[PDB]
Amino acid sequence: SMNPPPPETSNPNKPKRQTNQLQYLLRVVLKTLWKHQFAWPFQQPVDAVKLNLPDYYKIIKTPMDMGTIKKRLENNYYWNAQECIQDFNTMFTNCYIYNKPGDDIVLMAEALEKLFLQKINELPTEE
Ligand SMILES: Cc1cnc(Nc2ccc(C(=O)NC3CCN(C)CC3)c(F)c2)nc1Nc1ccc(Cl)c(NS(=O)(=O)C(C)(C)C)c1
Repeated sequence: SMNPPPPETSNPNKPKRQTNQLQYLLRVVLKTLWKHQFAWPFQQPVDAVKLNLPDYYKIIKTPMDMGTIKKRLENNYYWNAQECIQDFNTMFTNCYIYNKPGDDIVLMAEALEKLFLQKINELPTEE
């Protein structure tokens, strides 16, 4: 069962900004999670064909991954920090929705989420 196109990462007509909070989301939050030993399953859209998960995009209707987030941050795609924070939370939630408690993929997401929460706890006040 086929893969959908990836989430949008480019849109010239979308209003967008670089803010100090969005800079922190790239330089601290994304960079910290990306380098982690458990990042790799989350570094690109789920290939439900290669993984033989024909139900994946039937259950997960708002897919998100760090590859997409990375491109959005590098392209300054976002208007505000909350939009990016929502993408991270969608990614984590999607993992917990699709999978079973205690599964390896869930343990991996939980480790990344713990770090995510620690970093966003120190999100700087907007300049
Ligand atoms: C972001 C994300 C969210 N959820 C799931 N879930 C999921 C859940 C399950 C199967 C699975 O391999 N199911 C069976 C295996 C036996 N077959 C005969 C039928 C399919 C599956 F590959 C992925 N993956 C994600 N990404 C992801 C990307 C690459 C890989 Cl290689 C994996 N595989 S994983 O989860 O087994 C591992 C990381 C612990 C090795 C996962």
